[PDB]
Amino acid sequence: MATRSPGVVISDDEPGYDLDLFAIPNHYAEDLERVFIPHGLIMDRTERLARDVMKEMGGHHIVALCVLKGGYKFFADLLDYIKALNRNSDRSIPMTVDFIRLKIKVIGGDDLSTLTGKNVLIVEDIIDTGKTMQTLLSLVRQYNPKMVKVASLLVKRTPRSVGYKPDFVGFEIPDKFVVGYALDYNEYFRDLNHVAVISETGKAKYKA
Amino acid sequence: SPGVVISDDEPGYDLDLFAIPNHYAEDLERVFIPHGLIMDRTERLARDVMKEMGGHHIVALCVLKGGYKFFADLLDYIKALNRNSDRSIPMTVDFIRLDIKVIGGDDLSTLTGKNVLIVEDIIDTGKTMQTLLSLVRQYNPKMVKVASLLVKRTPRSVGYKPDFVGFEIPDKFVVGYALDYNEYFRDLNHVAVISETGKAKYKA
Amino acid sequence: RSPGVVISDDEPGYDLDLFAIPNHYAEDLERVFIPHGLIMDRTERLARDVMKEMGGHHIVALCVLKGGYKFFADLLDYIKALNRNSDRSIPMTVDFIRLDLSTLTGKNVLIVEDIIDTGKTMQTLLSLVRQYNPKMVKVASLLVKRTPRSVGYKPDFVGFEIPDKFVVGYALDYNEYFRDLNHVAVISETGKAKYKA
Amino acid sequence: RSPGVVISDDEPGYDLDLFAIPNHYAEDLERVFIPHGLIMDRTERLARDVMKEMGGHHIVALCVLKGGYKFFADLLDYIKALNRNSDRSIPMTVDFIRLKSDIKVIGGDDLSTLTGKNVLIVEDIIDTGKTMQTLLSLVRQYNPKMVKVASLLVKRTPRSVGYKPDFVGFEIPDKFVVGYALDYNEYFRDLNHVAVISETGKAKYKA
Ligand SMILES: Nc1nc2c(ncn2[C@@H]2CN(C(=O)CCP(=O)(O)O)C[C@H]2OC[C@H](O)P(=O)(O)O)c(=O)[nH]1
Ligand SMILES: Nc1nc2c(ncn2[C@@H]2CN(C(=O)CCP(=O)(O)O)C[C@H]2OC[C@H](O)P(=O)(O)O)c(=O)[nH]1
Ligand SMILES: Nc1nc2c(ncn2[C@@H]2CN(C(=O)CCP(=O)(O)O)C[C@H]2OC[C@H](O)P(=O)(O)O)c(=O)[nH]1
Ligand SMILES: Nc1nc2c(ncn2[C@@H]2CN(C(=O)CCP(=O)(O)O)C[C@H]2OC[C@H](O)P(=O)(O)O)c(=O)[nH]1
Ligand SMILES: [Mg+2]
Ligand SMILES: [Mg+2]
Ligand SMILES: [Mg+2]
Ligand SMILES: [Mg+2]
Ligand SMILES: [Mg+2]
Ligand SMILES: [Mg+2]
Ligand SMILES: [Mg+2]
Ligand SMILES: [Mg+2]
Repeated sequence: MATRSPGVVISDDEPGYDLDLFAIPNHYAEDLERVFIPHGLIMDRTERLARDVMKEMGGHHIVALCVLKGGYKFFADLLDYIKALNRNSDRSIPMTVDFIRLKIKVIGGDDLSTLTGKNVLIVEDIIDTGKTMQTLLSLVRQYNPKMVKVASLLVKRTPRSVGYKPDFVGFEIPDKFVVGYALDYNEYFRDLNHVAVISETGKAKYKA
Repeated sequence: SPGVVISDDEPGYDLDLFAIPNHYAEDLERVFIPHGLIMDRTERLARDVMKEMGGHHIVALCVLKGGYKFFADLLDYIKALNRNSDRSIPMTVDFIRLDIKVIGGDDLSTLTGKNVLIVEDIIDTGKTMQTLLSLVRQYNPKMVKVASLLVKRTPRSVGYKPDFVGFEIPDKFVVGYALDYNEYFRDLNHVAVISETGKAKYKA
Repeated sequence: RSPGVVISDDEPGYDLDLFAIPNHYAEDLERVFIPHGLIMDRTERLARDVMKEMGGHHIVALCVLKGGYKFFADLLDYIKALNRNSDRSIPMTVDFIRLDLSTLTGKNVLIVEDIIDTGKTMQTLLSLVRQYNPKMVKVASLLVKRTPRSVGYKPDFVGFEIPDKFVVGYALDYNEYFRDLNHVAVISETGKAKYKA
Repeated sequence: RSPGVVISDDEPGYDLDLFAIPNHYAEDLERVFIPHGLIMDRTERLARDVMKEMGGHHIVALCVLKGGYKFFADLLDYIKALNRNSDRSIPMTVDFIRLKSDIKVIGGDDLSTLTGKNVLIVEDIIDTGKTMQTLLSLVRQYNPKMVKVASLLVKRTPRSVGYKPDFVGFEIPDKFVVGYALDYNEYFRDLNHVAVISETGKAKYKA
């Protein structure tokens, strides 16, 4: 089946789910408004992305690059599904991993010369304006990878977007601020499996 | 009304967004309830069940065949609670096929004095569970409760509602997650709607 | 053929305190014998062996209740995972039997059991199934005991070959208890007396 | 007080042919040493131990990259499962650091963020224990409320300076192991089991 896709499209008027339908951390009981993307649905979509990734990139050594901090959950789960494929199939390919954090200035990570001649998969939590990815791609290409692709859990529909589109997309979401599944608000809500929308009292509670 | 409400106009998801068995590729129309969503809802139901029933030995009764997946997953989440909490209760299990006649379980004297949890895939008219409940009460359980993954909004309902509900769904035929169409589609993780060519292929 | 993961007669098992155990069985178990996760790892490999050997024709998976139900559910979950992530897939239907089967005729029948001890139950079961004209019959058993009481029957797929010891857990019961336990374990003296029939 | 699951010096591990293994590592591994699922079962219990000791106050969970990233993700998943199914839970924030040779810390938030917090350092393996002593000495300059260390693996080795972590998955022989994000020259991180490398594998992937 097809490997390029705009992702699961979540509409502008998506109501999400009452928190009382799900198991939610107690300490965030009053801080969230709605569950927006259930953890399980993220897992289902990520399973299919892993297959799409192996189809496009499985022909040569893959370097999977995790963009910290918010990419870490998507990265771990995506790679677990890729590993499941590679131990149950006829063919497989080695995969190495690295981690970078952005200040854009690139923090941590291996020497980027280790990307040379490899199939590089950049893994991100969200594309909003896309400026971060564009600057990051422009960097990585200078090391002459055999290919560079971007997997992003979330892509926002926003008038501030520039036209950048990643190669693999989990969900295309409206222009709302979401948290959970490692996406934070002032470092909070990373310890939440679902993607959710913050309540005004949660926004006020954890404001810097 | 107390479960996850899926509306009549729910469009579901394109098959191409998910991992789908090849042999059902032409036979399904849409994914209706993704497997992971069933899991998330089932996690919360497990907790609801322990809260109401965990005071006394539980006998969990799986209604075959369609009940088997929900049953195994619900009980896994209940086990996960019980091995990570301060207190828990023994649970024993039995399996039946469907006085209403009950095929293949233990003597129903095993229910006497127990907290009995009946586990179904779906409630539609509600007659099956009404009839099964009428029989079960005669064995004097301590309590009897029903958990159903799905409940249909149907005008043919006799007004029976279960105690625990995963999803309230439209009056549409669904398959997947052990729900079949002529024994097919049980080997599918998601709840889905069958395509026209799918109906024709597997028609009995 | 694979004989399964061989568990030695002297296998010490694991201290219960190193694992998550349901509180209601804390005094009733002696040791963890096969951790639940190891069961999953082995079952994942068996699912692949099953699909390589049987995946050419429609499969009917037949669960032997009650004890086979956890192994059955997990094994079929791993086979479904294979079937939705490969080019090669085959329809599977399911049925249950407790110790009509028109569900079996002309299909590749996979019988799923918790444990083979003497093998007499399985030989009797196999004799019945053959009468429904299946295309193929194979048997997957989570556990096979090493025992001189055996009549020589060996399943096609085996998870673990274990000593002649009474085990519980992962749907293996003692007077219907311990089915609600993820690990395979050995029962304590307290447990044997408490749940004795 | 638990020394962890003790894996003895003579334990033979498991035939590779009994598990699902990526084919690109088929000749490169000798035996499966600790099956992925056993790691999961042990990690579940650790998460409960951690919540019992640390759950009274906001936890900052510190991942020591790269090798600790799998243990870290899984351990936090089990802690999240406790927190969404209990009445009692506490927030957790996270941070990631890399250590580079003594050692300096790379990446990370300002260590001031650790002041007054319950700090949980998550590591893949303790061998001599010098790395953890170093990281602890740094962390302790910022006066955390408490600091604890969870390590998946601890080696039995004469070279130990005597440091013992607070939570331990497995106590293993002095053998070089790979898998579950532990590497040999960056390979084998993409393997779910912990395994011992073959002589072939050592020669194939040698720097
Ligand atoms: N929790 C949340 N975070 C969001 C959201 N939209 C954007 N963002 C991002 C906020 N960001 C960060 O906090 C970066 C550091 P972190 O990964 O958490 O350690 C980056 C924003 O992501 C988009 C890219 O910057 P760009 O595409 O270049 O515009 C959102 O709806 N929820
Ligand atoms: N796959 C599907 N099955 C459905 C559907 N609605 C009803 N049913 C059920 C058809 N049924 C069976 O096939 C029973 C045997 P099985 O569980 O498959 O081994 C029973 C129906 O469930 C509802 C009860 O009968 P009742 O509440 O008394 O009306 C549906 O939308 N999809
Ligand atoms: N919990 C345990 N059960 C065991 C054990 N060894 C045998 N058995 C079996 C006892 N059995 C049952 O309880 C059958 C009913 P159930 O599946 O629990 O609904 C059958 C025994 O399995 C072996 C076959 O009989 P056979 O190969 O013909 O000798 C054991 O070490 N632990
Ligand atoms: N794959 C493996 N790695 C090992 C093993 N014993 C040690 N080590 C470690 C080698 N190390 C690294 O490769 C650090 C970089 P990374 O986390 O992989 O990005 C550090 C060693 O861990 C122990 C500490 O150094 P210390 O307690 O201070 O002696 C082993 O049996 N297998
Ligand atoms: Mg990001
Ligand atoms: Mg952020
Ligand atoms: Mg039913
Ligand atoms: Mg049916
Ligand atoms: Mg049996
Ligand atoms: Mg029995
Ligand atoms: Mg380390
Ligand atoms: Mg290393």
